[PDB]
Amino acid sequence: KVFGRCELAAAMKRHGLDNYRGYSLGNWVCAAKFESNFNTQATNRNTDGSTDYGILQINSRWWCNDGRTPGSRNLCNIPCSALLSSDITASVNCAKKIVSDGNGMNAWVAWRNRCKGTDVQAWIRGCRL
Repeated sequence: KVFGRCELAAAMKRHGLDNYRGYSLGNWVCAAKFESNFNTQATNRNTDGSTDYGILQINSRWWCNDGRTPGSRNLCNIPCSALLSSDITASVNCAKKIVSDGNGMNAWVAWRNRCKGTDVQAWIRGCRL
C-alpha cells in the first residue's frame, strides 16, 4: 500500500512503540520513508545475497524466512512476505525485539546516517496525536 505522512502515524502507538525502551514517537517516522518511501511493498537487494522486505526493509539473514537465503538465522519464524502485508500488524511484533538486540536503531543504515541529531519531533508536528 501507498502511504503518505500523517496517514500512518497513529497506527504505531496502537502497537505500543512511543518511548518504547526510551525511543520516542519522533524518531521512527523518519526511517520508513528512507527504506521504502511510505510504501509497504518495496524490497532491496543486498550484496550479502539477502533481501530486504517491508517498509522497513528487514533482512532475511537473521530474522525472517524466505528460504532462498541459506544458513540464515530464523529467529522470527515468519514469512518474509508477512513483512510485506497490507496489514502492518505483523512487522512490528518482530521489530521491537531487534532493538532489544542491543544496537538499537543502530541496526538501520538510514536512521543512523540519516535520522539521528535532527529535530526528530519536527516530523510529527501539525498532526493530532
